Amino acid sequence: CPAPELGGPSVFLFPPKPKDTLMISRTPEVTCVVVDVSHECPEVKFNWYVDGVEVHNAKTKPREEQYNSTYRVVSVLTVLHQDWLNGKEYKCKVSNCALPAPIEKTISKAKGQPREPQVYTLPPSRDELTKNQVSLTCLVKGFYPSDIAVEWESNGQPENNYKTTPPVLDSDGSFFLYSKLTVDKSRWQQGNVFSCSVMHEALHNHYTQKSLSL
Amino acid sequence: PCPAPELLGGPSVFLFPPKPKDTLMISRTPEVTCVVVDVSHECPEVKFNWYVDGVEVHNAKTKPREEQYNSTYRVVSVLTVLHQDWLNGKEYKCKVSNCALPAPIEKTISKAKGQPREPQVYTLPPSRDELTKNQVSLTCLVKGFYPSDIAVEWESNGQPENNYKTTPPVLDSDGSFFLYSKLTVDKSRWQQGNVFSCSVMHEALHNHYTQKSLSL
Ligand SMILES: *[C@@H]1O[C@H](CO[C@@H]2O[C@@H](C)[C@@H](O)[C@@H](O)[C@@H]2O)[C@@H](O[C@@H]2O[C@H](CO)[C@@H](O[C@@H]3O[C@H](CO[C@H]4O[C@H](CO)[C@@H](O)[C@H](O)[C@@H]4O[C@@H]4O[C@H](CO)[C@@H](O[C@@H]5O[C@H](CO)[C@H](O)[C@H](O)[C@H]5O)[C@H](O)[C@H]4NC(C)=O)[C@@H](O)[C@H](O[C@H]4O[C@H](CO)[C@@H](O)[C@H](O)[C@@H]4O[C@@H]4O[C@H](CO)[C@@H](O)[C@H](O)[C@H]4NC(C)=O)[C@@H]3O)[C@H](O)[C@H]2NC(C)=O)[C@H](O)[C@H]1NC(C)=O
Ligand SMILES: *[C@@H]1O[C@H](CO[C@@H]2O[C@@H](C)[C@@H](O)[C@@H](O)[C@@H]2O)[C@@H](O[C@@H]2O[C@H](CO)[C@@H](O[C@@H]3O[C@H](CO[C@H]4O[C@H](CO)[C@@H](O)[C@H](O)[C@@H]4O[C@@H]4O[C@H](CO)[C@@H](O[C@@H]5O[C@H](CO)[C@H](O)[C@H](O)[C@H]5O)[C@H](O)[C@H]4NC(C)=O)[C@@H](O)[C@H](O[C@H]4O[C@H](CO)[C@@H](O)[C@H](O)[C@@H]4O[C@@H]4O[C@H](CO)[C@@H](O)[C@H](O)[C@H]4NC(C)=O)[C@@H]3O)[C@H](O)[C@H]2NC(C)=O)[C@H](O)[C@H]1NC(C)=O
Repeated sequence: CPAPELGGPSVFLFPPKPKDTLMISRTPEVTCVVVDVSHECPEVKFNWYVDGVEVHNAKTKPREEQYNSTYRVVSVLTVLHQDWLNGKEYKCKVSNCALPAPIEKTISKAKGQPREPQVYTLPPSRDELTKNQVSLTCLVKGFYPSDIAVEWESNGQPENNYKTTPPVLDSDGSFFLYSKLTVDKSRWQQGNVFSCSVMHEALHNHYTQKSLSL
Repeated sequence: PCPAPELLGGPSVFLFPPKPKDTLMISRTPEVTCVVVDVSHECPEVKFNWYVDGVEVHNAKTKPREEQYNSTYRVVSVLTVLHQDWLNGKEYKCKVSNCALPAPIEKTISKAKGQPREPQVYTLPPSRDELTKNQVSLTCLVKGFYPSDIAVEWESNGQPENNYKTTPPVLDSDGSFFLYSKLTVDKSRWQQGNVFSCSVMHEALHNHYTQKSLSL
């Protein structure tokens, strides 16, 4: 597919996954994505800075050919958990020949007092017990920033059949969301215990669990 | 299919659907709004053609171009649509012509395709643990609806209760959508026993409207 352009290409910069910054064990990554990379000029150069200090541990993924006859070059910067949580600024400077001037883009965590999420499990409506599957609701509210991970389990095994809304801005400038775990109605009435797990900066050990059962 | 060639020196087109509530209530007026921005001073003249299922229509209302502070014009055309045409999945095409374009820009919009699915509406009282706080969360779960166009509201004694927030529709595993709406009320107003109603407006409901009540 022919679709050339000229500045040159666009840069997009993405933060780490909430979960990855909140557990020491995980590897949080800031990601600099370059699109609209031409063929006459498909080599890409990356500079990375942490609070204006250059760092060199960036890894560049191999080019991936796009439907519209452009290239997509991605550079991945592993970050220190506490750096990201302490609000350090990450700069991705992109040099390509189609750019007279380097493109600089900067991201950091949302600013301001972290706020503890309140976690409340809600059993199915009596009206839903007619169906063969029921809705186990986890309300998470009062949290800031919006960065959060929600998970579900029973007998310390991950429940797979859940969906979680994105965070929504509340009137107080806090965030809330809802996570819906869908189970066979029998499992509910049989009285199996279900856990809603929430990971967030403003929790002790960055973790809480509210249990739910008949 | 490959996309039509775009250019920066030329204008841009944005085409906006009716509001969900506007198509579901015969008393309201649903509209499709075609907005052209970045119209150059040197080519200010804008031509709109409108098509319903590729059949040109003539009843659209076009407003005088109005200058922005960045020294480009923004031009708007409004097509009133018949409620039953939108809900019967008709395709609304805006065609925009300008000397700064190699060819006219075409944009299309319609209700998302597929068999409508009735929303199930379930009210959930505040958690035991939330009763220690001064304000409590009245929860309205709406699941199994298609398409994602829906309106949700709250009320008590037939008076709108406005201290609520509603999640976007979320794609569910069965290809249907769900959302939650959170109404926030003083714990007092819940404990005295006042009655709160969660209202859902959707295509696949009888008369496009249901209500599920909630109280102590
Ligand atoms: C040529 O084609 C390519 C691609 O074509 C594609 O394939 C074909 C078949 C089609 O299907 C086509 O539609 C496809 O896209 C075109 O490339 C695109 O270029 C545009 C820019 O023009 C990019 O648009 C931006 O998208 C941003 C979000 O992108 C993510 O989400 C989408 C899904 O919706 C994905 O497609 C992307 O890949 C991104 O996905 C994310 O990628 C991250 C990096 O890996 C992931 O995070 C990482 O995840 C990994 C593992 O997954 C690790 O955990 C890492 O730790 C972690 O970092 C992330 O999970 C993943 N997320 C998701 C959601 O999946 C938008 O942010 C951005 O919006 C801004 O900019 C727009 C203007 O350009 C503007 O209109 C918007 O309003 C918004 O503007 C901003 O608004 C904010 C306020 O919110 C302001 O603060 C900002 O200042 C403001 N910015 C600006 C600039 O004004 C863009 O919309 C598009 O993503 C990109 N696609 C890809 C794949 O790269 C190319 O354009 C074509 N060329 C031409 C000329 O046509
Ligand atoms: C010069 O200025 C002009 C004008 O700006 C103004 O003046 C300047 C000086 C400033 O003061 C500025 O603050 C002023 O606003 C600039 O014009 C802008 O151009 C940009 C594009 O460059 C437009 O950006 C798009 O915005 C869309 C959202 O638009 C609405 O929402 C914003 C607020 O978020 C409003 O400000 C807009 O006015 C729009 O508002 C809507 O208006 C509708 C029409 O009236 C309303 O609907 C109707 O409402 C009535 C009642 O009111 C009835 O209900 C009718 O029934 C109903 O139809 C509606 O209420 C209202 N909405 C809201 C929420 O208020 C974005 O949608 C759009 O995004 C798409 O495209 C991007 C790429 O361009 C992409 O990144 C996005 O992801 C998204 O991509 C699309 O995704 C969709 C699905 O999501 C797909 O269909 C497509 O595949 C895909 N498209 C593409 C192209 O790939 C853009 O971000 C901006 O709207 C516009 N402003 C205005 C006011 O017109 C101009 O840029 C300046 N020029 C220069 C060079 O600087």
